[PDB]
Amino acid sequence: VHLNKTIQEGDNPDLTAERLTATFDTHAMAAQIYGGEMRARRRREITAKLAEIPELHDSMPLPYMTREEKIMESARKLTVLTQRMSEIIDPTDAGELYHLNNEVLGIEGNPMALHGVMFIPALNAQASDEQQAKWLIRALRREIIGTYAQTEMGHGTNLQNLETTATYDIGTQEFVLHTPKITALKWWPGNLGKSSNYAVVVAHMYIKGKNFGPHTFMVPLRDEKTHKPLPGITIGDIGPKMAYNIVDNGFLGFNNYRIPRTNLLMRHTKVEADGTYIKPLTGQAIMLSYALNIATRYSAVRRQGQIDKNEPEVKVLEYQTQQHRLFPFIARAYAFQFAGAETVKLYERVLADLHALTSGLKSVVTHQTGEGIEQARMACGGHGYSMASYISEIYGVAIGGENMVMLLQLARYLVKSAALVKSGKASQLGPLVAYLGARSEPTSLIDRVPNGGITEYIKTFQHIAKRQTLKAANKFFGLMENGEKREIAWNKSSVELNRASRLHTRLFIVEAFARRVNEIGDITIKEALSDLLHLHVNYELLDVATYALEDGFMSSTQLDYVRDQLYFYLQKIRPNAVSLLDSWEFSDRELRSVLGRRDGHVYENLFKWAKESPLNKTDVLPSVDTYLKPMMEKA
Amino acid sequence: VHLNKTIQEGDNPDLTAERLTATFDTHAMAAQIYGGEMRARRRREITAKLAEIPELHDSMPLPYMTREEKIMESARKLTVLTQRMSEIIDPTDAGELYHLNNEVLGIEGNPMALHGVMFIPALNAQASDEQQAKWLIRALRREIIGTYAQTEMGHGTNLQNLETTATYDIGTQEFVLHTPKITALKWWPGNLGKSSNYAVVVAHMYIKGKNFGPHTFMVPLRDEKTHKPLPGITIGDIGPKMAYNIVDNGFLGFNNYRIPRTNLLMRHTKVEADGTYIKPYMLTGQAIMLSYALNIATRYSAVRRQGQIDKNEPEVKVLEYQTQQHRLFPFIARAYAFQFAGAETVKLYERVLDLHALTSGLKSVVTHQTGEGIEARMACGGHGYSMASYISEIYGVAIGGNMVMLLQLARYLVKSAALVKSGKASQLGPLVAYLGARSEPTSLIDRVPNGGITEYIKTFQHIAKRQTLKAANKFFGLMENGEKREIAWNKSSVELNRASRLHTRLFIVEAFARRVNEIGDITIKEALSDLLHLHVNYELLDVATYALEDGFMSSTQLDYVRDQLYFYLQKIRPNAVSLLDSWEFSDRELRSVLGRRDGHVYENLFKWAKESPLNKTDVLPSVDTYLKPMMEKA
Repeated sequence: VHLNKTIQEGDNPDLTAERLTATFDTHAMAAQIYGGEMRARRRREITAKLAEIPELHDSMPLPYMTREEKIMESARKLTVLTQRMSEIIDPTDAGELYHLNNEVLGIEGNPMALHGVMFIPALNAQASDEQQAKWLIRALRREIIGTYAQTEMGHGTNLQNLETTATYDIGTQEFVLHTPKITALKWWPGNLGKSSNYAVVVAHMYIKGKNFGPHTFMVPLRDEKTHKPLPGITIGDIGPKMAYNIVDNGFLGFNNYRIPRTNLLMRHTKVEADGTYIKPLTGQAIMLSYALNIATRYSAVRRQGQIDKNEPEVKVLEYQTQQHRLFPFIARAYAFQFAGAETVKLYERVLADLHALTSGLKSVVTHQTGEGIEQARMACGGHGYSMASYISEIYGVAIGGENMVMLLQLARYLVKSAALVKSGKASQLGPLVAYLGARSEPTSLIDRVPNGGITEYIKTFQHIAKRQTLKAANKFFGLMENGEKREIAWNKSSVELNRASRLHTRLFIVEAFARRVNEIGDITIKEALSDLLHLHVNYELLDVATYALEDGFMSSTQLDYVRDQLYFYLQKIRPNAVSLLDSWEFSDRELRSVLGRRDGHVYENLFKWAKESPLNKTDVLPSVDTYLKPMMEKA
Repeated sequence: VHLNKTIQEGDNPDLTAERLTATFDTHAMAAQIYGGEMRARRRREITAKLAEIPELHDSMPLPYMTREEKIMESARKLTVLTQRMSEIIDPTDAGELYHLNNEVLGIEGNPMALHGVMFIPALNAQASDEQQAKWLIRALRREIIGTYAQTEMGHGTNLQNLETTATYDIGTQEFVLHTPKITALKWWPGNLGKSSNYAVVVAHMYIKGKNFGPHTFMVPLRDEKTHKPLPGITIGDIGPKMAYNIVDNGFLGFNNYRIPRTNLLMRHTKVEADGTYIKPYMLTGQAIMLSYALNIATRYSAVRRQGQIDKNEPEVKVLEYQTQQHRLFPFIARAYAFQFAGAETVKLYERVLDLHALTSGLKSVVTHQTGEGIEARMACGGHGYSMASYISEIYGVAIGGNMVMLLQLARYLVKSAALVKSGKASQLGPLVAYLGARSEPTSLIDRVPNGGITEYIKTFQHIAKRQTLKAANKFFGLMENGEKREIAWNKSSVELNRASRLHTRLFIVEAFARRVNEIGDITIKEALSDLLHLHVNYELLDVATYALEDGFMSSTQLDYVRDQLYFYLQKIRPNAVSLLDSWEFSDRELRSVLGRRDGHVYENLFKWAKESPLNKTDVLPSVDTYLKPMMEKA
């Protein structure tokens, strides 16, 4: 074999040529990406097993199908999965199931997408043991289909402004659920419109006329035998969407709908019969990597334009302009995967610092993932506009809460941390925010000090994130000191405050990437990721250059160094670029892209894909027989 | 009644309140946008007339329809259009037909989209008068449906690398068209797959074994009676796309397909029976898509209330948030700037009778900034992801309209930088003359009493010049150290593109300032002057790195610019809804539930959902056939 384990005899020699330059073993890089040699190998075994089970394959290319056909197909495969699941995976292993669903069900949704993501997690977290024995077991056995119903037509963000009520009826020991207005409809819960017969529903709890705030309730929605809506239930699909259309997102209204007292999920809150109240990230990286596999493979097989005018047309991968719009996002995909690994690691270490950072992570990773997937679509040229590239759907699913409240939630925490610093309490800062109390050197030491690592870049990101954090907080503080109301001072500062939250979040991502590289023992893997890391810190630093230049922390000369390093590591990454994406080991059945075919035979299969698409069932479209040709004949 | 002419009784009072603060007349602003009182009024008259002709309305919401249903519906409206067109518009007026097509056919395409855009102009440019009498009249009368087929599966840009051949058979006085390999297939011409029966085809012409380069041919594709592909023609649809799916983009291959000698379009080149060879806008379109999306998002922000600022007051319109204004109002400014930039380009178009390089940069820059601005979708929150916003379709269509255009400007700017370095600065064309000027030591923004927008222009000129000369000197320096020319260029190409983008953005700023200086109507001039001030501060902050790098701008001056940006956001707010209303898009054109003119979003979003196709029955076939059985069995 070769270091690149994806090469096969007969592949497109232009794509194979890009694979032969690998300096590392892609099986070993796969183990790095997925957290161990066994986790990576199990993916390959699962994929190989599915190749023997054609009943689990797409019956035709998904872009050919109407929405109605996609949902039927998704339900078809889902029932086969529940039946054969054990022959392929350990069904207790999240990760094996995540991979299995990606191969079989894809990214556009399925009727039980929310059942596992939110319904069962809510039952674990909020239902009592006695309640779990009754509902969680049925959910795990797939006897019922559930979702989580929180957001409302008129309110997405703040649980405190929801309108759905659950009023405790002491006489009958029941909760009466009610949707008082149109804007109070539950609206957007996935798989709520048509598929689910149960939901965990969030509603404001009233007892004796006092509002106890949002609580969660197990709610039957449809009859278990006929699947029709139960009396007092208004339920349905909210209509087609920009992507993710196999999920039947729904609306839900209650007309004084009664459920037992014990349908209140009571692990942590109790309401007695008398009414007494007692209160004692990886997905984004995979999507980005889907898109970059497609665009970078296609860039290896697509020849267009000349560099040297006496030499043949070059692969578009040859152009600095193409490398610049692809390779920095390969870096981000690895960077996101490694940051996700650390947040899980940090969450375990917990027995606020982390709920704040996570809010920023979701916002920044989703935005930066969307930016990169779009660059990948554009890197594909005219062909990228086809559903044969599949990137437009990859983009739409990846981009689909609201990001401004996630960033301003981190902003509140950074402002509280800036207040500690100003008042002499820097020693009280948490570890993820301690850099806010540290002292800066006069300038950045990039290209001024021998290092051979990254720490001068990390210290430079720490400086600009601290500077923007303190500047924005002092803007907020200053306006209040001049008499502005608190909340207006916050609003008048909010754009500057979000900039700080993003720089802090980006700083974390760089540090987790650097941390991972240092821990790696395999020298060929560590050098490959170190090249990626050096591209990342130079691209990201050039991206936020204004903050570095504003106070003279960086000079024009140092910024010119950063640009030269950027262009240098583009060239350094190139021989490894296809192999870095092959290491994620996505089969064609998972990737679902003609342009990103594993073997690089794009044109021949693009022609088949076109010839077999629905408008070519007949040579004369009905639009031509009914209209158009009558129109021409008449003239 | 009111300065804002879009207000009607019964509208959502939350939206009406935003229109009542208008400081200018939206009809007069409309005239500014579309180039005159008559042109704007005709738009409204065409709209009112179309309101009385239901045969020209969408039979149901377009997002409800499968692809096949969209094409049928568009074909229906198309036949009705050919009949009644003259009672609505002047068919000779490009503008009136453009507005008419947007109202009736929309943005997702139609079966004859390229018939007028490419087919007829190609005949105008290339077919002889004898040929025009036989083909151009038939096309104008719509007896045939045509397109223009140039790009190939393996080649989009360079005409010189096409593979399709047209071989002159002297014995038969015929050209033989041939597609030698899969990559030579014509691929992407709109309406080529199913609708057209003719196309003007680009091919390399071979006579007695010499290649004379690319030429154009009239080519029958389908029998005019049966419509079936003629012998030797492989033709069909290339498949579904991310958007624009009413257009049937096609592939086309030739298997030794013979066409007469006189099917070669011979206005300027002739090939005799002997074989003897005898040799001699989209900017407005992007601004409209950008305005579509901004109309929807800013309307939605006036009716969407969410969260509190002052905690003793009700939930505020999200339009209240600095964050929401910041992601909307700079893109209102860009839409006007793009429209004024297009208007100037045509003025320069019609002044030669330079330009071709600048146009290449504009197409690239405007298209990218428009996609950025449309992705308005995020400002709509969760609801913006539904097709009831319609913004995802506005995005996908706009974005299908870049590196090859920018490097074409790059070549022009490096050539201009070479003039500066070699002592020929006085020979620079006027659009590039600033490259040979001298800079003041620093920016004079906030440093001169008044000064105003010209101090911003002088700053944009400095950063565009600095980056142009720097990127050219990187290119020149690499050659002076021995690099081959084409490798030195590639190693410089990202820096060169940065230069082309700054130059193009400088042009847009200047055409905007030009328009504002020219306006006499004081309320219209002051409104657009506020937008222009928003524009230049937002755009300057966006490229601040270049301004700070040589110390041309100071940190203190950059804090001045930030204060101006936040000041003009708040200053623009009372006019924001009216500035977008001034584009005067009807609901029938706009096609957005969230951006309804009346602002009654929630009631109409609920109806829109309840009437969508998955709600025809309470229990989906996926639940009867599968879902149920799987659950019962468990």
